[PDB]
Amino acid sequence: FNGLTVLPPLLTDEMIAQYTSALLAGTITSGWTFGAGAALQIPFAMQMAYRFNGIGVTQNVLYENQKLIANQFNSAIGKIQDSLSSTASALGKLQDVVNQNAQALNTLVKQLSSNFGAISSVLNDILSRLDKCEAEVQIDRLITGRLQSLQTYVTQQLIRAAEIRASANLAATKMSECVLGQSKRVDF
Amino acid sequence: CSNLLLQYGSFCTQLNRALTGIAVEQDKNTQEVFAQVKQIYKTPPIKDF
Amino acid sequence: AYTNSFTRGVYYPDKVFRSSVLHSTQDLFLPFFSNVTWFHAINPVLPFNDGVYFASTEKSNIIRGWIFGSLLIVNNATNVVIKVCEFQSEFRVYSFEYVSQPKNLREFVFKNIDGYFKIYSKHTPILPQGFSALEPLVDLPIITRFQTLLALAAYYVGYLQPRTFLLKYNENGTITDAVDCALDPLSETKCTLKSFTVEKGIYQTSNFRVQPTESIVRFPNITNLCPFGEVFNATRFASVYAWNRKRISNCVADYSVLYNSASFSTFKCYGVSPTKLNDLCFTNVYADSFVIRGDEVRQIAPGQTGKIADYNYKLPCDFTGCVIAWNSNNLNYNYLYRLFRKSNLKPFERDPLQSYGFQPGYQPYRVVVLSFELLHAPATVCGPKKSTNLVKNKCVNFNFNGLTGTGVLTESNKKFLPFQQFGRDIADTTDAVRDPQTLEILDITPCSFGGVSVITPGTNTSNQVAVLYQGVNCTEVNVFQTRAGCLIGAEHVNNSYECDIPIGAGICASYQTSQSIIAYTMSLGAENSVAYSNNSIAIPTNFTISVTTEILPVSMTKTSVDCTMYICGDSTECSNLLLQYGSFCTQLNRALTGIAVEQDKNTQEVFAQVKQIYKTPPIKDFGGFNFSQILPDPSKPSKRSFIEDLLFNKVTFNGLTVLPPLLTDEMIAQYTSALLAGTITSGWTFGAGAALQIPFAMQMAYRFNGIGVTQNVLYENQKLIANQFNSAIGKIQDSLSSTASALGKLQDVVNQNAQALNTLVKQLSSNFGAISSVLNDILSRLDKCEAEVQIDRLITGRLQSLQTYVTQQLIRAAEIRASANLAATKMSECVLGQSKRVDFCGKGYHLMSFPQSAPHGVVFLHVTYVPAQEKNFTTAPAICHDGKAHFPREGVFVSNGTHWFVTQRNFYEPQIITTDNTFVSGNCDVVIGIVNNTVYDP
Amino acid sequence: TGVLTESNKKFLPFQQFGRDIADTTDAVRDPQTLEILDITPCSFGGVSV
Amino acid sequence: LGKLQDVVNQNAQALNTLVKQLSSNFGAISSVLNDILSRLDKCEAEVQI
Ligand SMILES: C=CC1=C(C)/C(=C/c2[nH]c(/C=C3N=C(/C=C4\NC(=O)C(C)=C4C=C)C(C)=C\3CCC(=O)O)c(CCC(=O)O)c2C)NC1=O
Ligand SMILES: *[C@@H]1O[C@H](CO)[C@@H](O[C@@H]2O[C@H](CO)[C@@H](O)[C@H](O)[C@H]2NC(C)=O)[C@H](O)[C@H]1NC(C)=O
Ligand SMILES: *[C@@H]1O[C@H](CO)[C@@H](O[C@@H]2O[C@H](CO)[C@@H](O)[C@H](O)[C@H]2NC(C)=O)[C@H](O)[C@H]1NC(C)=O
Ligand SMILES: *[C@@H]1O[C@H](CO)[C@@H](O)[C@H](O)[C@H]1NC(C)=O
Ligand SMILES: *[C@@H]1O[C@H](CO)[C@@H](O)[C@H](O)[C@H]1NC(C)=O
Ligand SMILES: *[C@@H]1O[C@H](CO)[C@@H](O)[C@H](O)[C@H]1NC(C)=O
Ligand SMILES: *[C@@H]1O[C@H](CO)[C@@H](O)[C@H](O)[C@H]1NC(C)=O
Ligand SMILES: *[C@@H]1O[C@H](CO)[C@@H](O)[C@H](O)[C@H]1NC(C)=O
Ligand SMILES: *[C@@H]1O[C@H](CO)[C@@H](O)[C@H](O)[C@H]1NC(C)=O
Ligand SMILES: *[C@@H]1O[C@H](CO)[C@@H](O)[C@H](O)[C@H]1NC(C)=O
Ligand SMILES: *[C@@H]1O[C@H](CO)[C@@H](O)[C@H](O)[C@H]1NC(C)=O
Ligand SMILES: *[C@@H]1O[C@H](CO)[C@@H](O)[C@H](O)[C@H]1NC(C)=O
Ligand SMILES: *[C@@H]1O[C@H](CO)[C@@H](O)[C@H](O)[C@H]1NC(C)=O
Ligand SMILES: *[C@@H]1O[C@H](CO)[C@@H](O)[C@H](O)[C@H]1NC(C)=O
Repeated sequence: FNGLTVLPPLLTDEMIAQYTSALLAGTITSGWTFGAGAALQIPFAMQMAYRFNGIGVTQNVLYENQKLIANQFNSAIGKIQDSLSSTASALGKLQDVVNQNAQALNTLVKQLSSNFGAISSVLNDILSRLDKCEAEVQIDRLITGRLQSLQTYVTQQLIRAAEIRASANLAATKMSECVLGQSKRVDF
Repeated sequence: CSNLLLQYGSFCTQLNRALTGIAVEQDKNTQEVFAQVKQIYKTPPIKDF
Repeated sequence: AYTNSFTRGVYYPDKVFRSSVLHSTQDLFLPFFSNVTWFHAINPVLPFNDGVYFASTEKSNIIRGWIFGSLLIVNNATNVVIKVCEFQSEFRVYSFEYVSQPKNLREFVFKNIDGYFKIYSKHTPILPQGFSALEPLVDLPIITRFQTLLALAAYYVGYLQPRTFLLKYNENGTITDAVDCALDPLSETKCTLKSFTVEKGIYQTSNFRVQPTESIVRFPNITNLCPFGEVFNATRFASVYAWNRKRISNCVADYSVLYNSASFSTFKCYGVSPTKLNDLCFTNVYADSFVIRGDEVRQIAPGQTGKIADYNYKLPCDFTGCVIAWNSNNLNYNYLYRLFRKSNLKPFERDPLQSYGFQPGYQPYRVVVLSFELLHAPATVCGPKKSTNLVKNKCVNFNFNGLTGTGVLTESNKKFLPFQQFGRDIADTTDAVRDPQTLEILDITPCSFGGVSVITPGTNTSNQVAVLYQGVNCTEVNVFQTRAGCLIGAEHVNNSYECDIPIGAGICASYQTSQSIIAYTMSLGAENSVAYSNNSIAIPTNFTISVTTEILPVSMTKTSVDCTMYICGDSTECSNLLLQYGSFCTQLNRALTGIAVEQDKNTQEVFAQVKQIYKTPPIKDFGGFNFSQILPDPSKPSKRSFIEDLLFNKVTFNGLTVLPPLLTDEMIAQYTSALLAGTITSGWTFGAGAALQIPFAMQMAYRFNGIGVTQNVLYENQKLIANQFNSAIGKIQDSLSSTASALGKLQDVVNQNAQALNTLVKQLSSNFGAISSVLNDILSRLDKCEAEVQIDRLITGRLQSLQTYVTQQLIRAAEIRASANLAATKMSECVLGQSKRVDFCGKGYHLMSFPQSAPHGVVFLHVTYVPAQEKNFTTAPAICHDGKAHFPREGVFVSNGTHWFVTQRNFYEPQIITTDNTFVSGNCDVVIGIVNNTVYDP
Repeated sequence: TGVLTESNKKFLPFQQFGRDIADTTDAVRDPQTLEILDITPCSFGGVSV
Repeated sequence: LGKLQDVVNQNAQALNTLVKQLSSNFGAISSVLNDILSRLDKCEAEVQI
C-alpha cells in the first residue's frame, strides 16, 4: 500500500489446469497427431508401440511386455507422489522466483524509510517542520534516491524478466517437442 | 513533491512503460507455453489405456 | 438561456511556431461541450472567475463596458481606453489612462494572468459546430469582477478554467484539432498515447485516489504552560563555561509569543522554521542558557569553528533546534569561560579559564538554545492546538501527537501492552496507533488507491469505452465487480468467446451486439471429445499444404551517442566539470559500440549461411510449383520479391548518430535469393557442402518420405499439391497487402528504439533542479563559481538519462540477439534442411521453408503438411495367421469391416496383408487385441 | 550555434520562433527585418580510423 | 580463441574502470577519503564525503 499494485494474471489457475487437462487428453487419446492438426484417435498401447519404434525398438517388444511396461509406469507415477508429498526441495526453481520478487519488493518499500541525507524520511514531517524554500532542498534530496531505488528495482525486474522469458521459451519448446511429439534430441 | 518531481522530466512515464511491458510479457509467456492446443479435449469416462 | 460549446474557445497558448506535431499544454481553456450562457440584450453584471470566452453575431455591439475590481476598461468600437483609478452618447460608467490605436461570428477570449490582460480573437464570417483556432491580440499591463455596459443581439459567454489540451498543428503550423483531456476517459487515453487515434486495447491512463474528507488533530489532554518565563527572564544566567541546561517536558509550549517578541536580536532556527513551531510535537526539549560576547553570537551554530564552539559549547552537525540571542547590556568579571583545552568538545558536552570584563561588538549578549528531539518516541511537549473529535471508517487526514498521516481509522483486535504507543509492520510503516485522549487502539489502513484503465475498441469502430478501476471495490467510487477490479460502462454476459481485450482474472472484453462493450469469461476453445476406443483408429485420407508466416526480428538500428555533446553542448566549462566524474562516458560509448557491432553480427549470422550466391535458372519448371511471388524479378530496381516489397512497405542533432547497417537491404535480398535458389534447385544438399541439383518434385518426395508419407503419394497427387501450394502463396499476398498487423513484432522494434531516443532528447529540456535547462543560458547569466553548481546539477541527471538509455538498449539488444539466434537456427534447420522438431518450423509436419527479408528482420514462409479428411477404422495390434503373430513392418492394421489391410499411418493407402509388409515374431497368445485373419503369401 | 538559412516555413505574424519534436529551436524570426531563418546545427560526427 | 579472450578482457576492463573510479573527485575537493577527513571538520567533511 505504497503505490505498489500486484495485477492478477490473465489466465487463472483453474484455466491453466484446463489447458493441461486438454493436452493430457490429446496426448493419451491421439498421440502426436493433435499437434499437427485434427486429433486422430488411436489406442494408447499402439501409439506407445509407435513411440518404441521411434527409439529403435521394434513394436513386438511392447506387445510382448505390455503388462510389465504398464506396471513399471504405474510404479514410477506412484513414486513421483512420494517424492512430492514429503520433500519440498524439488520445487526450488519456482520457489526462488517467488522469493526473488518478494525480496525485491520489500527492499523497495524499505527504501522509503531512509533519509538519503535529508533530515527525515517522512515527507509530511519535512513539509510540516520547514518552510517552502528550505523544505524544497530536503525533498529534492529525498527524490534523488527514491527515484534511484525505483530505477534499481526496475532494472533488476527487467533482467529477471529476461531470464524468465528464456525459461518460458524453453518450456514452450518442451511442450511442443516433448508433449505434442516425441523428441530425438538427447537429454532434452 | 510532485511539482519538484516534474523537474526531472519523464523518468516515470518510462518506468511505468517498462513495468507494463514486463507484466504484458508474463501473460504472453503463459499464453505461449500452455495455449498450444486448438480445442479443449476431454478424456472419455472409460479409462482403458 | 443556455447552449453548448461544441469544441470552441481554443487559442494559440504562446507565440511559438509548431508544425506537424501533437503538443500538450495546460492552462486556462474553455472546456469542450460545456454549457455556455446565451444572452439577448434589451445590464447583465457577469463575473470574471478566471477568464471569459465571448462569442457574438452582431453589427450593433452594444456590449460597451468592461469593469473590473479600480480597473475600468472600455472598448468603444473605435478606440480602446483603459483607466485604473478608484472609480465609483452618455458616460455613466462611474460617478493611468492608456489609449490604443483608432453576419460575422466574432470570437474573443479575455484573461488576466500575472498582471497581463490578454485578448485573443478570431473574427471569422459566419454556436456553429466546428473548429477554429483563436490568434492573439494586444497584451496589456494592469480584480475579480466583470461587467458589460449597455449604453442607451446574440452573444454567448463561457468561463475558462485550468484544463489540459492536446493541440494538433498541421504542416502549415495552424491548429486544426484539439482534445479536451479531462472530459471523458477516451480523451484521457488520447492524452496518454499522445495521439488522436487509439487502437483496440486496454490502456492505463491515470490513477485513482480516495481523497480525505476531513482532518483529525488529536493531541493529549494537557494544559499546563511550559516554564519559558523562568529561563528567559531569569535574573542570573550561568556562565558559558558551565552553560545551564534546563529540561522542558510534559507541558504546552507557546513558541509564537517568543518569536513575535521584538526584544530578541537573532532568532535562528536550524532544522525547523519558527513559524511552524506551534504545529509540532517534540519528545523532549532542552533549553541551554548562557551569556557571551556580541561578536561570538555567530559561533553558536552547527558546524562553526572558534573558541566558543570548540572549548565551551559544541552544537552537533544535525542540530534540530533554535538559537535566540538578545543584547543584554544591563546586567563585570563574573563570566568565566574556558580558553585552552587539550582537545575539541564533543557535541553537547560540558566541562585555563579566562573572564573578560564588561564596561557599559564587545557588548554582552544573553543567549539560549532550544534543542528539540523530533524522534518517534512518545511526544511530551506540544503546541496549543485543539484536539478534534475522531471519526472512523473513513479516509481522513489524521495527526496523532505530530504523527501525521492519511487513512481510515478502524477498531483493532491488536493487543497493545500498556507501554506501547504505536505499531509497525514489515514495511516499518505505522500499521496502528494509540489514541492519546482515550486509551484505545486504532488500525490505520491507507484509503483506497489504484490505477484506472480504459477499455476501448479501435476508434475506427466506435467511441464507446469502459473503465476498469483496478483493484478497488467500487462501493468506493452498468457497474460490474470483478477480481481484477471493477468495470463500468460494460455489461456482463454469461456466454464465453475468445479473448478480444484482456481485463484479467479470466475476464476479457469485446465490442459486440445496437452495439456495446461486453465483458465475459474467456472461452479456452471449442469443446471437443475424442471418440477414443481401444480398437478404433482415425486415418487421414487427404491432406492440405499450408503456408504460414513467422516473423522474427534480427537487428535494430545502430546508434552512438557522444556524451560530451549530449551533456555539454560545445561547452568547455561543462567538459572540465564532466572530467570530475571519471570515465563514465568512455564506457558508455564502449557499450553502445558493442551493441552496434552485435547488430551486424546478428544479421551476418542469420543471412550469411550460404557459401556462394546461387541463381535460379531462367526456365521455371518446378513440377507446377509457382515461385514467382517469392523469387526476385529483375524489372524492379531493387532485386526484391513481390512479398519482400509488400513487407518493406508495411514498416515505417544532439550528439545522436545513427550508423548505417553494414549489409544494405539489396544485399540481404541477394542472400535470401541465394537461399531460395539453393533450396529450390538442390534441396538440403547445399547446406551440407556443394549444391547438388535435383528436380523439385523429387526433393519434395524426399521431404514427404521424411514425414512418414511414402513418395508415391506425391507423384500421384502432383498437380493437386502444386495447386494447393500456389493457392496458399496467393493467400499470403492477400494477408499482407491489406492487413498491417501481421508485422507487429518488427514494428515494435522500430517504435521502441524511437521512443527511447525521443525520451532521451526530451531529457535535455529538463532543469533537474537547476535554474534553466539551457547550458549557455546558465553560463551567460551567472558567474563561474555559481554557474559551476548549476552545471553540476544538470550533468547529474543528463548523465543519469544516458545511463538509463544505455541500460535499456543493452537489455533490448540481448532480447534481439536471442531472437536473431533463433532466426539463425530456423534458417539452418527449416530452410537448409527439414526439421522433425514439432511446431518449430510452423504447425504441422514440416516440408520446407522460404526466407524473405524484412526491415530489421526476417520472414519464414513455412510450408507444412496437414492431414485433412479423417476416417474411422477398426484396428488390431497384430494378426494371428497360423498360430504366429504378424506385426506391421511399416504402418498399422486397419479394417473396413470385412477385410483386413495394412496401411501407412498418415495417409489411407490400404494394401493386402502379405509377408513382406509384415513381420512375424512369437505366437498369438500374449498380444492383447490380436485378431484372426489370413496373411497372403506371394 | 548553427547555420542560418532561408526558410519556406510560414510564420503567422505573432510567432517569434519555432520548435520541433525535440523542443529545440528549429527556426527563428529576425528582430530587425521581419524574416524567418531556419537553424540547422552545423556538421558534427564521429571520426574513425 | 577470441570468443573466450573477450570474456576475459571484458571482465578485466570492467574491473579496472571500477577501481579507476576511486580516483575521481565527483565534485569533492579530493578523491581520497582520509585527506578530506584530515583537512576538514566533521560538518564540512560530511558534505564532501
Ligand atoms: C472595440 C474594440 C475592437 C476590437 C477588440 C477589435 C478586434 C478586431 N476586429 C477586427 C475586424 C473587424 N472588426 C469590425 C467591427 C467590430 N469588431 C468588434 O469586436 C466590435 C465591437 C466592432 C464594432 C462594432 C469589423 C467590421 C471588422 C472587419 C470585418 C470585415 O471584413 O467586414 C480585427 C482584425 C483587424 C485586421 O487585421 O484586419 C480585430 C483585431 N476591433 C475593435 O474595434
Ligand atoms: C482432397 O482435397 C482436395 C481439395 O483440398 C480435393 O480437390 C478438389 O476436388 C474438387 C472435386 O472433388 C474440385 O472441385 C476442387 O477444385 C479441388 N480442389 C483443388 C484445390 O484442387 C480432392 O478431391 C480431395 N481428394 C479426395 C480423395 O477427396
Ligand atoms: C505464377 O503466378 C503469377 C501470379 O501470382 C502468374 O502471373 C500471372 O500470369 C497471368 C498469365 O497466366 C497474367 O494474366 C497475370 O497478370 C499474371 N499476374 C502477375 C501478378 O504477374 C504466373 O503466370 C504464374 N506462373 C506460372 C508458371 O503459371
Ligand atoms: C447547462 O449545463 C449544466 C451542466 O452541464 C447542465 O446540467 C444543464 O442541463 C445545462 N442546461 C441546458 C439547458 O442544457
Ligand atoms: C497549407 O497547406 C497546404 C498543404 O496542401 C498548402 O497547399 C497551402 O499552401 C498551405 N497554406 C495555406 C494558406 O493553405
Ligand atoms: C482529559 O484527559 C483525560 C485523560 O485520559 C481524558 O480521558 C479526557 O477525555 C480528557 N478531556 C477532554 C475534554 O478531552
Ligand atoms: C519577561 O518579562 C517581561 C516584563 O516583566 C514580559 O513582558 C515578557 O513577556 C517576559 N518574558 C517571558 C518569556 O516570560
Ligand atoms: C467489497 O465490498 C462488499 C460490500 O462492502 C463486500 O461484501 C465484499 O466482501 C468486498 N470485497 C470484495 C467484493 O472483494
Ligand atoms: C447468468 O448466470 C447467473 C448465475 O448465477 C444468473 O444469476 C444470471 O441471471 C445469468 N444471466 C443471464 C442473462 O442469463
Ligand atoms: C468416428 O466415430 C465417432 C463415434 O462413433 C464419431 O463421433 C466420429 O465423428 C467418427 N469419425 C468420423 C470421421 O466420422
Ligand atoms: C472392404 O473393402 C473390400 C476391398 O476393397 C471390399 O470388397 C468390401 O466390400 C469392403 N467392405 C466394406 C464394408 O466397405
Ligand atoms: C478392449 O479390447 C478388448 C479386446 O481387444 C475388448 O474385449 C474390450 O471390450 C475392449 N474395451 C472396451 C471398453 O470395449
Ligand atoms: C482364432 O483362432 C484360434 C485358432 O484357430 C481360435 O482358438 C480362436 O478362438 C480364434 N479367435 C477368434 C476371435 O476367432
Ligand atoms: C530600425 O528598426 C526598423 C524596424 O524594423 C528596421 O527595419 C531597421 O532596419 C532598423 N534600423 C537599423 C539601422 O537596424
